[PDB]
Amino acid sequence: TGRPEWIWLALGTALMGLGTLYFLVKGMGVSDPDAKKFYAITTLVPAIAFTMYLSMLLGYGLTMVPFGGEQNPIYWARYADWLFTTPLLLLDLALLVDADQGTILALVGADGIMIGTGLVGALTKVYSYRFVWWAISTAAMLYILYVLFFGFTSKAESMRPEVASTFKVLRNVTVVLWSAYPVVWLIGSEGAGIVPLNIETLLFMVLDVSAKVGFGLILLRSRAIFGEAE
Amino acid sequence: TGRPEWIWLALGTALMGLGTLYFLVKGMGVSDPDAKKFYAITTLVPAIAFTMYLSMLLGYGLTMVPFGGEQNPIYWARYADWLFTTPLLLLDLALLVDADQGTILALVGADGIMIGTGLVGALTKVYSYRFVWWAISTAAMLYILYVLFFGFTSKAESMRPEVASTFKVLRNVTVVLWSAYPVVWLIGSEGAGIVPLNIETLLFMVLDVSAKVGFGLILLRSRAIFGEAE
Amino acid sequence: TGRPEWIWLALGTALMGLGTLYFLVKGMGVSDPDAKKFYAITTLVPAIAFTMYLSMLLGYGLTMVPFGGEQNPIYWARYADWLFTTPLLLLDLALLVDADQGTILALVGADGIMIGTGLVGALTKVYSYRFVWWAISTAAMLYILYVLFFGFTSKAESMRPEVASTFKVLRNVTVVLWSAYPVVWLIGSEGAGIVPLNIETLLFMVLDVSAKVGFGLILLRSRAIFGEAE
Ligand SMILES: CC(C)CCC[C@@H](C)CCC[C@@H](C)CCC[C@@H](C)CCO[C@@H](CO)COCC[C@@H](C)CCC[C@H](C)CCC[C@@H](C)CCCC(C)C
Ligand SMILES: CC(C)CCC[C@@H](C)CCC[C@@H](C)CCC[C@@H](C)CCO[C@@H](CO)COCC[C@@H](C)CCC[C@H](C)CCC[C@@H](C)CCCC(C)C
Ligand SMILES: CC(C)CCC[C@@H](C)CCC[C@@H](C)CCC[C@@H](C)CCO[C@@H](CO)COCC[C@@H](C)CCC[C@H](C)CCC[C@@H](C)CCCC(C)C
Ligand SMILES: CC(C)CCC[C@@H](C)CCC[C@H](C)CCC[C@@H](C)CCO[C@@H](CO)COCC[C@H](C)CCC[C@@H](C)CCC[C@@H](C)CCCC(C)C
Ligand SMILES: CC(C)CCC[C@@H](C)CCC[C@H](C)CCC[C@@H](C)CCO[C@@H](CO)COCC[C@H](C)CCC[C@@H](C)CCC[C@@H](C)CCCC(C)C
Ligand SMILES: CC(C)CCC[C@@H](C)CCC[C@H](C)CCC[C@@H](C)CCO[C@@H](CO)COCC[C@H](C)CCC[C@@H](C)CCC[C@@H](C)CCCC(C)C
Ligand SMILES: *C/C=C(C)/C=C/C=C(C)/C=C/C1=C(C)CCCC1(C)C
Ligand SMILES: *C/C=C(C)/C=C/C=C(C)/C=C/C1=C(C)CCCC1(C)C
Ligand SMILES: *C/C=C(C)/C=C/C=C(C)/C=C/C1=C(C)CCCC1(C)C
Repeated sequence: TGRPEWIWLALGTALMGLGTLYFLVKGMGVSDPDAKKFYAITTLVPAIAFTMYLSMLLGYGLTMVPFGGEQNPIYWARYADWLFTTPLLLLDLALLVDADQGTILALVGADGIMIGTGLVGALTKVYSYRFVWWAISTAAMLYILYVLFFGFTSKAESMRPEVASTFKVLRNVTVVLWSAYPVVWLIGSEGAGIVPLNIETLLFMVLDVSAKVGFGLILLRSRAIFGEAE
Repeated sequence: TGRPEWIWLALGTALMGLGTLYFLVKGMGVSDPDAKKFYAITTLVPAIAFTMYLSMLLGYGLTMVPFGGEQNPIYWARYADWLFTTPLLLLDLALLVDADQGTILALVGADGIMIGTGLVGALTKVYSYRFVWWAISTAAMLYILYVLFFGFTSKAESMRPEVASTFKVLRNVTVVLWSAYPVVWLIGSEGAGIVPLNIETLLFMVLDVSAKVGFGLILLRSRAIFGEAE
Repeated sequence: TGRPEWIWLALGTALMGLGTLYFLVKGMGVSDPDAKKFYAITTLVPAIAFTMYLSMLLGYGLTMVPFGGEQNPIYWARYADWLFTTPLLLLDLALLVDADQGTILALVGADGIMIGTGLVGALTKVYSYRFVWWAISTAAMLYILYVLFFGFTSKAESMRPEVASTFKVLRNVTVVLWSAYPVVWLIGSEGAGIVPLNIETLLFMVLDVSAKVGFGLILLRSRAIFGEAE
């Protein structure tokens, strides 16, 4: 309770934990192989986030980085979360549209570059260089957003309407929520330091629960996750 | 030789190295694609363990963690081993039964959570919180054990008898040996400290060689690893 | 500019960045799923290397390792690069020949052992033991080279001539360039220290740009990356 942001770390831990349990229960019983892949992906995402929220809450996932002459509290565990959960979210989208394997590779690899350069920026001790990593990471994010909108152009032919509809909704959820993360980091504790860590943590908690549990609720309620069967 | 547990680290290095060489030789010549996947998986497992045993033996894979007011010797290299070798062992089981891809994802991701939360527990400086990570990791292990027993329920129909027989044996080997690891950690150097590090290292060496080389000997001697062919 | 090797780190950053941009543009428009996988793999390789070259240039990817009684500058970011880019290069080769999945596993796992034991050697504080890790890593490299020459022996039957021709060329490029890396490390800053870090950095920059951008130019100009189509 000693860090003011504890309350949002606690709330994020609880909501990710409850979302995980909900999705775990919800997928109990499903047999359809296509649906099993979406439940597995979609349940792992908040499970991983639960563990990394808890590590921040307990202090394990926090480190001090000197930059600006100051000792700056940097929650590194966010990058260990996102390293796994953001490619998993992209895989859910990619599987929905039956993406080609080359496209999945491009997406997962650009996402790794996005998170790994964000982690390097988050831990860089020369203040000005932190924003160079932010820019490179943002370029990788823009590439991902580009592929999500313009990289499935051969798939439209042979896409079930309900898959098309659930994919468009989740793609729009993804583009809006993910695009807010570079802005929060830029103005927050890792970047310019104009928004305090307390509020930054709240913002990422709202984004994360929305991008993982809210995304997952929309996907897992959809018929698009089942193969078409008589 | 300065740490009493060196002898078990040396013995573990040698047995993993010899098991690797044996499996490498044994799979020389196999053409069958199914069998090649099992030899590859099963040979990599003790090869990786050989390197991490050697890193503990040479001291690289040891760190001191303050907790309990004391400086506690924690062999972190075990988690770098298990991060790769325990999903590989699960993949051998999963391939045997032709598991659905969603099930393999669930298994590999729960296993990553199990090892990563065990690593966080192993390095946590607040003593009481180490057991919170142990509990979460144990929950993930129990999920894996649950899936190995109740998650292949559509596969029984179309399973060759020899695959069914080798899978049941290896599944039983896996459930018994893996379940001992949380107990050893709980009573050993990472947990309550009731069993000294010397004996703990012996116990994990016996478990590891059994779970990797003993498992691999049973699998690789089986006809279940070959596709059925005239 | 304070470290004499900065100029090769700068040149390597620029050439990897320009190679990435070139391959990104070059693959704009390709529809063929086979070709998309090769463009994705082959574009990610210099993109990742660009980020790790930049991290060395900016100092983030450098650490000091005590060994020999001295504080030795070790660029660890090379291992974070190679951890991802060397399996990706192997995947390009493997996909060219339609390798069996067991063979791809063997290659990617031996490559992980090669890079992870090279990283352990690079950070080991007992000088003599650094060469033990070098030897183990070299054994893994020799295994990979062995598989590239003798592990596709069932694939020769059903291999298009242009795939066979591009694969032989890239395989020869790979064996020659990769084999130089253990020699550079052995005589350079990480090993015996007979070649200064400045020259070592130049050597790895020439190898890396050749093994990534030069390799990629040969592959991506080939018809072998397209499925055979009327
Ligand atoms: C899915 C859910 C039930 C998760 C609920 C949210 C939760 C994890 C975080 C909320 C913290 C909350 C209790 C706030 C008040 C603090 C308080 C207790 C007293 C203050 O008092 C103080 C004074 O400084 C702090 O106490 C010590 C530390 C604790 C407060 C933190 C404990 C860790 C957690 C509560 C989480 C435990 C994880 C488990 C789910 C493990 C089981 C795994 C498995 C079976 C799948
Ligand atoms: C597959 C096998 C042959 C492995 C055999 C077991 C072994 C790796 C560990 C046993 C240690 C043992 C010799 C005990 C006595 C110590 C002693 C030498 C003297 C004591 O004297 C002392 C005094 O404190 C310590 O010596 C210095 C360190 C060494 C003892 C340790 C050296 C490392 C290893 C012996 C392993 C080397 C790895 C290789 C396989 C590399 C090749 C890779 C490739 C070709 C695939
Ligand atoms: C693809 C290319 C355009 C890459 C070009 C090469 C380059 C990255 C490295 C060359 C350094 C060079 C300018 C040498 C002179 C130094 C100098 C400026 C003055 C010396 O003056 C000094 C005194 O000590 C140092 O300056 C401070 C640091 C900088 C010199 C380094 C800045 C980082 C880089 C220049 C790279 C930026 C990365 C971007 C591509 C981000 C955008 C991502 C996205 C849109 C895809
Ligand atoms: C968020 C992101 C930036 C992260 C992206 C990925 C990331 C984790 C990068 C990792 C690269 C690298 C380790 C960097 C080190 C930095 C540093 C300063 C020191 C680190 O930290 C230290 C300091 O004490 C220890 O590291 C050395 C040991 C290793 C970390 C573990 C060794 C592993 C092996 C030798 C075993 C072989 C593994 C394989 C077989 C894997 C293949 C799987 C297969 C079987 C299919
Ligand atoms: C046992 C477990 C807990 C481990 C589970 C996974 C694990 C390794 C978690 C890693 C997350 C994270 C790095 C945590 C950092 C903690 C910390 C305090 C600081 C670390 O350690 C430090 C301290 O000096 C350095 O880290 C920063 C640099 C990075 C480690 C490496 C950067 C990688 C990239 C920028 C390149 C892009 C990579 C991708 C392209 C990968 C995608 C593959 C593709 C091409 C298909
Ligand atoms: C170049 C090579 C040697 C590297 C090869 C791989 C490598 C990165 C090895 C990593 C092992 C290990 C982390 C070693 C730690 C060393 C040390 C001294 C301390 C480190 O560094 C520290 C010091 O502060 C922090 O580490 C602990 C936290 C973790 C690093 C991150 C935890 C991750 C999780 C708990 C979440 C679960 C992840 C999974 C779900 C992944 C599965 C994917 C799925 C969903 C499909
Ligand atoms: C589950 C959490 C999700 C969906 C997180 C998304 C994170 C991002 C899109 C992060 C992007 C970043 C940048 C583009 C620039 C650097 C800072 C980051 C890593 C916050
Ligand atoms: C090759 C080595 C094998 C099979 C290792 C298995 C390791 C485990 C099943 C570890 C489990 C753990 C817990 C469930 C709780 C926390 C402590 C661990 C990581 C030892
Ligand atoms: C893109 C960069 C490439 C192709 C790098 C290749 C790196 C190697 C083949 C590294 C090999 C090493 C050894 C065999 C011994 C230990 C030192 C290393 C890691 C340099």
